[PDB]
Amino acid sequence: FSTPEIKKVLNSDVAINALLSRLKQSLLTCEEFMKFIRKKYAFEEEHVQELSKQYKHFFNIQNSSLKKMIHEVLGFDGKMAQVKQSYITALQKMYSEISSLLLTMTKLRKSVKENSKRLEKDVSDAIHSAEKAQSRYNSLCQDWDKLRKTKLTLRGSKTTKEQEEELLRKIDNADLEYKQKVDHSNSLRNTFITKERPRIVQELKDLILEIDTAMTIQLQKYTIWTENLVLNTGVTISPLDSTKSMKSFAGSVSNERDLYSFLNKYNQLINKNLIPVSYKKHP
Amino acid sequence: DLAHLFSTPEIKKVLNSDVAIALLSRLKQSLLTCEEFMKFIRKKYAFEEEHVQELSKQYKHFFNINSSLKKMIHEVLGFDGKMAQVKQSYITALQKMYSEISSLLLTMTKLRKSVKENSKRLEKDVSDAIHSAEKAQSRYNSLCQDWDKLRMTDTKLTLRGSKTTKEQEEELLRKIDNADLEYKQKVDHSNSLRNTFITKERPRIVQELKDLILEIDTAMTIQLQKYTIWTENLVLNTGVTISPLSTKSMKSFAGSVSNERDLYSFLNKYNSLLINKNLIPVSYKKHP
Ligand SMILES: O=P(O)(O)O[C@H]1[C@H](OP(=O)(O)O)[C@@H](OP(=O)(O)O)[C@H](OP(=O)(O)O)[C@@H](OP(=O)(O)O)[C@H]1OP(=O)(O)O
Ligand SMILES: O=P(O)(O)O[C@H]1[C@H](OP(=O)(O)O)[C@@H](OP(=O)(O)O)[C@H](OP(=O)(O)O)[C@@H](OP(=O)(O)O)[C@H]1OP(=O)(O)O
Repeated sequence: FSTPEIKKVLNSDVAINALLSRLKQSLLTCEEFMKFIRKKYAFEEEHVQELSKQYKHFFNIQNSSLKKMIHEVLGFDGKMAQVKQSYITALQKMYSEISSLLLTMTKLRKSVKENSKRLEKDVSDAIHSAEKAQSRYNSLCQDWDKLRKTKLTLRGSKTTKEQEEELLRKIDNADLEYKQKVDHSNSLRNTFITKERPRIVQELKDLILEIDTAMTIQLQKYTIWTENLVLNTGVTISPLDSTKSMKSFAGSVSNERDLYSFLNKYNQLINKNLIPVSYKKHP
Repeated sequence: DLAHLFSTPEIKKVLNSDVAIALLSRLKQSLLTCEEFMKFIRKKYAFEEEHVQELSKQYKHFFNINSSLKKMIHEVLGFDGKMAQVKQSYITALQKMYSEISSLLLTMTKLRKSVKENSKRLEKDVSDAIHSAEKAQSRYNSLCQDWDKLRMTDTKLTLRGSKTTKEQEEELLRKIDNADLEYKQKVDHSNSLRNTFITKERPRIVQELKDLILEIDTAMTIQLQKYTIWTENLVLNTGVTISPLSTKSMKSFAGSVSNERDLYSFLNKYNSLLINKNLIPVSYKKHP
């Protein structure tokens, strides 16, 4: 946390590009997680839908124990589905949230990067202009230096004198623009290095940490949602109140009693021919 | 208490008319219960199969790869994988159950067919005997009618030899005696067959049908319980999958993340170093 090393590296040039790249990576993690969650909640939603639909067929009709018990365990199926529905709802909510996040953060990063590029460019090209002017100045001065040696004469005439004077004026002007452009460039540069740069990298750091922490929280949420789902279905099938368990329903059937019911019911008939033949004569 | 089927209404019900042999229908109903259940669990393991497939396929389809997060997400997706595995096991169990119930249904159907046909056949035999008796009766009564109509005639007719009323009388008397013996015989035959059917065979048939019904239904109930334990196993196993009996749980992964530390690593890692040629400052130095 703000070590001499970290503070040392944060002061260099590559920093501003580096943590931009980092932030980009973070954005990518976000988008990735979005996609995953979407696919997940999609097919899970599918699962729920069929789960809920399918059990409502079969034995849905309203007189026997077994059929009833089956009806009930299919009911359990339904309950499970409702739980999972709650879960997918949670997932959807999450997705929307992290989407909004990603949007905001991408936009923000774009802005910061633009600003950075602009400022840095301004400084750099200012320096460029300065060093150009420098080159000019040094060139003219180099010629004037070339003036002053294995040479002949020359007292010269009005022409050479005029050339000298003119060149001196030229060098004077070039010198002034040189100096002022240098001071300008250095001013801008130092203003950038001392104030703007650390502010930008500060902002980018803050952003990265923000989005990272948010997403990690989101991951933890996904986790607790999942284990919530699993646990609750787990306690849905086996509520710890045994009378509500699935095995509880499946346990109580008694077919013999239902058969006795069938027959004893049939008691409360049918001739079917097979009436015997009687023998009697008539003399 | 057992011997509920040994009660008065029950015994008189089964010992009653063909209404007993109701049991065929009931066995049919149980068979339809079987088939319906099959249909259901078929649909079930179908869409569960779909779910599992998509689970595994989708889980494996993303990261596959350096910060903490990437790792952690990779892990929780791994957990998704484990879940897919256990649910696959569950599906396998379901399919097995399907096969078993199917075989059961087959057996029971074949048996029902056989028994029913047998019953029908024996009943038919009885009915045929009765019919024969009725025929003999008709013949006898007819010939008696002929006699009683004949003795209203006062004269001789020529046929075999020739004449007469008296001889015709005696002849017809002989005929009717024969027809009468036939009658009595076939009556006794009929009634004997009937009694033997009612007292011996029919009970055995009823017994068999009842036994079959209880067999299939009990079997299907234990099957239901099997399905229940299968589901319990599934959910319990996914449960213990995502939270093992450890430091390698899901909450453990999701909980433990670097963020600040590995960012410090990321920065301190940059330490030769790229310095910008565009931002080299410029100095002003004059010239003599
Ligand atoms: O077209 P490319 O050669 O593949 O380069 C692009 C481009 O970067 P440059 O402008 O420096 O060439 C994008 O910049 P923009 O068009 O959006 O202004 C930049 O996007 P970011 O500035 O938002 O980072 C993107 O990077 P990324 O793929 O992380 O989005 C990067 O692609 P490369 O990193 O593969 O070079
Ligand atoms: O009890 P099952 O062994 O399954 O046989 C029944 C029975 O036929 P049988 O009396 O010849 O044994 C039905 O007859 P009823 O009880 O209605 O008098 C008949 O119904 P239909 O006479 O109306 O055709 C039905 O046939 P289906 O399933 O087409 O309705 C047929 O079942 P099977 O064709 O499977 O033998």
